[PDB]
Amino acid sequence: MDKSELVQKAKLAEQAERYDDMAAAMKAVTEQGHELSNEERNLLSVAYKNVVGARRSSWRVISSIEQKTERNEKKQQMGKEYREKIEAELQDICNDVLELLDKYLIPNATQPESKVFYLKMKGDYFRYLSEVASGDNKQTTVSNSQQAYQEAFEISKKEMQPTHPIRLGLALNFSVFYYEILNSPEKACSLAKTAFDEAIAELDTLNEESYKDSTLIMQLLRDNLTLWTSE
Amino acid sequence: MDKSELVQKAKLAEQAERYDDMAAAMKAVTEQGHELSNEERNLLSVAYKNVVGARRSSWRVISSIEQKTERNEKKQQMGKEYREKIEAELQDICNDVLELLDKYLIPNATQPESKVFYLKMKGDYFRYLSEVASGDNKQTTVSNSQQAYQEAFEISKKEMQPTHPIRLGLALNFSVFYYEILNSPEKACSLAKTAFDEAIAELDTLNEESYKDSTLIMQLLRDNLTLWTS
Repeated sequence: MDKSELVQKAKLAEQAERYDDMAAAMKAVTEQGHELSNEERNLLSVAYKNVVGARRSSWRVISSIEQKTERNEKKQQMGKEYREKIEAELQDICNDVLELLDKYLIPNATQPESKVFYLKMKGDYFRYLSEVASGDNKQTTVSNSQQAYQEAFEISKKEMQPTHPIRLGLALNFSVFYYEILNSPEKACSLAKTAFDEAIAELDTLNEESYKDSTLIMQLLRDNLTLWTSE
Repeated sequence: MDKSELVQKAKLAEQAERYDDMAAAMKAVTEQGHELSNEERNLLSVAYKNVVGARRSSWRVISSIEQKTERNEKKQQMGKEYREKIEAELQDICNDVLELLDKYLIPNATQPESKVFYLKMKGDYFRYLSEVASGDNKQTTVSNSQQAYQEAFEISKKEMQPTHPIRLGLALNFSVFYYEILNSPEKACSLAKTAFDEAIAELDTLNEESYKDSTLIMQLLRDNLTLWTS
């Protein structure tokens, strides 16, 4: 199948709620090595979000059952083996996405908006790995999330205006990552305050017909600053 | 493995909404060659109904998309090929179930309630097959569906109470088969009305354990009779 056929197959698969098929089609599109259109990039992202989310949901269900069962019944052992099967599937999905990002999408992106999108995607899929990782692997996946988000962050600061919704959204998510995952509330507040203040300083340049694209997110930054400051 | 372990896996899979896994576990249970408990029989039925139902839904969606006017020859060919992909999956699933029924479940059944349950399943999965068939295979799967439903129906009238949920569910599925697959409103209405009337003539045969299931199916039979007579 050529790219036109694969994209149509992905759209059909989406309509039919066959997201493994959708992901396979968009994986093949990506592997042709060209920058993705906005439509193609959205199909890829939606496909893998659904595939990984189904496995994450199953994993959470089995883990909850495991925690509730009596610790010497075979139901504890069956849950363990089944949870491990789901974990390996989740890891394989994440590794496929991470390989697409590292081999094709990130290096070939020629616009900063695309590059930020793909680096945030990389951070997200390392976070999915973190949720099922154990031992020293876990700290590693966390660090890899941090690094990818940090890279997206730096690009957004250098190539986008402070009121750009993409830059604001990244500052929101990254400061939250510092607060919740790295347990670093001082730095989280510093990041959010910096992004909020920098956009405040440029409010007078926005158009009256579209300023809410920015101020909505600015409000969330300030909201978090308030919450975290009270603790 | 142990049956208990495979059933535990099937219940975990069901909770996780992983119905391909659930069906595989219950297929393995069935292939041990022993009569299933009511619990195992219901897990098998639920698993494969979920598995086949997902593909039937997808097939309907793609057939609907295909119905639309499409000027691009390549898109139209992709819709046709994707529908055919789903149809081949459906056929594989139905053939697996029909093989389990023919090789294990129907011949080893020692009580009429199970015999009826499995003959009803055989009717259902030949009906599913018929929906994606063509040519003479179409006629053959439709005839096999009808024959299995009819065998089930004769046994159920002899051996089960008219409010038993399996006898009522058989009447529901068989009458809907007449209406939707055979295109015979007369036969569909006759069957559904007989089953509904026979149930309400014997309310003393209801019981606490199955009351809700019985009355739910009686209401579906009633709804269909009202629609088909309109």
